[PDB]
Amino acid sequence: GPDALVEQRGHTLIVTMNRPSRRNALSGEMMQIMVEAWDRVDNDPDIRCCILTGAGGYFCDPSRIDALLKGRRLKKPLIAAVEGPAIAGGTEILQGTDIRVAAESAKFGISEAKWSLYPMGGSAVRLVRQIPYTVACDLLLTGRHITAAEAKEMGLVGHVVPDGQALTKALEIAEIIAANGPLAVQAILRTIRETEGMHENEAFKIDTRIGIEVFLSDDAKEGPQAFAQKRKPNFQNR
Amino acid sequence: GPDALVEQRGHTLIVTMNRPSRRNALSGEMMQIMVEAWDRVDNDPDIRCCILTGAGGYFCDPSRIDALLKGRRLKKPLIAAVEGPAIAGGTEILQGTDIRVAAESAKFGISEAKWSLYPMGGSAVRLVRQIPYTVACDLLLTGRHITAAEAKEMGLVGHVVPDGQALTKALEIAEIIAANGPLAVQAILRTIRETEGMHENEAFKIDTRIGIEVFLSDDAKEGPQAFAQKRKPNFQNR
Amino acid sequence: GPDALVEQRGHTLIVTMNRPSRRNALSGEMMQIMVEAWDRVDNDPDIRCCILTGAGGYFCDPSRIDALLKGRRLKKPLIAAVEGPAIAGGTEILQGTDIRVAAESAKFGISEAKWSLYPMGGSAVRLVRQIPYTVACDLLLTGRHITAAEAKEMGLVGHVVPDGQALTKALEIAEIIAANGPLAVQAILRTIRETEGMHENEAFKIDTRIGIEVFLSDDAKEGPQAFAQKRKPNFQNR
Repeated sequence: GPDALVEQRGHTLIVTMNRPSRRNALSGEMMQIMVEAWDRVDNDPDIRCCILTGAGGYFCDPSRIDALLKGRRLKKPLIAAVEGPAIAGGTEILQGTDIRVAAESAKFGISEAKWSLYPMGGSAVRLVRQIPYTVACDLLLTGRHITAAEAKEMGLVGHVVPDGQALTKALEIAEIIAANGPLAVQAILRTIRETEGMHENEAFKIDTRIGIEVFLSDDAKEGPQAFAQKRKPNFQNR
Repeated sequence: GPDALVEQRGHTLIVTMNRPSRRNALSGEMMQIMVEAWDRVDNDPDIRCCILTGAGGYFCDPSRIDALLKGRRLKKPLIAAVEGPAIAGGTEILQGTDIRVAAESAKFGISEAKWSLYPMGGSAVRLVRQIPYTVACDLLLTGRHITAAEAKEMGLVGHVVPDGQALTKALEIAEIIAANGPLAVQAILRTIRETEGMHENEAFKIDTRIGIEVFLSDDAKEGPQAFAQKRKPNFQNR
Repeated sequence: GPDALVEQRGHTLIVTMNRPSRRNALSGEMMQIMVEAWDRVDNDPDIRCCILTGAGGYFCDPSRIDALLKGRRLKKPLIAAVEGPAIAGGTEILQGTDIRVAAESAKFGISEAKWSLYPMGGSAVRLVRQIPYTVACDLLLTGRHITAAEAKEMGLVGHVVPDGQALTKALEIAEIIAANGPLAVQAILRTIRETEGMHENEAFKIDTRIGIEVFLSDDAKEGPQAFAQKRKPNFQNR
């Protein structure tokens, strides 16, 4: 089929990179479909969350590449579900996701330097910001590949599950996110984006300006009510 | 008694959030007493360190909230001693502390988004700066609660101790801090605050300007002397 | 011999701090030789990597101190190989290295505050950027010493090896770095340096400007060829 598969399942959009005979290596068609999917995530108020995964037991001016989430980030949470090889492109795009599940046999690495290529997916910026400095330097400069266990130990992913279970676990996480207040979830995400690189005192001013509107919503009344009643809240995104 | 308890024990001020019938939920009185305590920490040269804890087996424009250490940070080190539930407010204020002890059964989490509320204690700014990016996103966007062990594994706290021992461990740490050179301890803390969000080359200029005065002190002579004599230094904060 | 030893071994320069009767405590001569070595690393195109180690079973305006890599960073990767005590100066200079191997019995710590001294090697800036915030605060403010295992757990070093093996492991890592494309390795390193303290969207513009030239090189053609042929690439630094 198409080089990326796209399915809406309730409030979650699932995007599957889909060239399994080529280890889901990126194609022009794949990237075009991915950008259309990002647009749908950002613009459809019924979408509360997105999952990025790969088919067939694999995962996967040029300063802005929308498909690869470099210079663009989704306005709703993005969960990665990684099976198998995620070297090169896969580890780069992983860094543009927010919450991260790896199957036991998944493999990560940025090996561009081994072949005297430069990583075009933004790893030289992001990796030192997401895992400890020295480990990020080791991975980028040696091109060492790592296991899912090692990736979890260093904080590159948050969850490790048995092989074949990454997408199931990601769907569990998405169900939780979809059940949380979309106005609050999306406001938190915007603060995380906007306050990068600032002293915290400057950041708090933006944090408050972003967050205050959440309390005006019908959802901000229903939430505490549902909590008191020990039931699932019924949020309406307003 | 008062909604926050305050005791000076040698060079350490101990602040205990104290509404144990309400899981030490914040009150106006609690916050007023906390701000008075922060003032005392900053202004009393005899105070070298502060501990924030909760009673009864629990822990706990709006861009600046002094009581919650958002837009204000103590000029002397602040050690958290966390027993039991520290969800919501407790996990937020935890991020304004410097050194962190959790009892085995302590529980952390920022669950505001579950109820379509926004976290008003600055977590959307700080958490991604204090634990790995992906884990911070997971906690804030799902509202997942975590154990003390998990909190230690991700770097949210530094020490885990048996239940009922968090304050004892914190007092041990405070004794060490109180025995170190207050001029040096406080200078280090100021550099950490002031250099946030700068390239390191700009930061080193501030680091040196802050640190140089420490060497002019009587304490900077007594320290190396005491080291050579294998005795506890007698620092005078000058 | 000289207070720092310097050897070129193929594409790797090895710098050994060498006052083993004084636990490799820094001297004027040691620092002078170190700066000459940094110059050689930066300026000799045949050098692809550097190792900093200590002899004899030990490791080791003032806003810029070249010898201690404060306000200056090497243009090629720097790997630390730490045997034994690395307290004070050793832990500070460690933070200016990129990839880090510790022997089992190595000890780290910044104990200046214990003696009412200020750390002049830039730790008050860097440590909170390299390990989790709360752990960095604990180490700097208490002066607690840590084991190699603890250093690995917190992300201060990347590798732990048996005693006497730190330099051997570092040479293994250097062989890998030396075999990678120097143009790509060095470009990645420059992006990591230049993009510190910026929002990622500003950083990507610099990342791309730095990286694009790598693809014009003869090395960028030989790399993928060698990969396809399952052989070691023969890079020429052009």
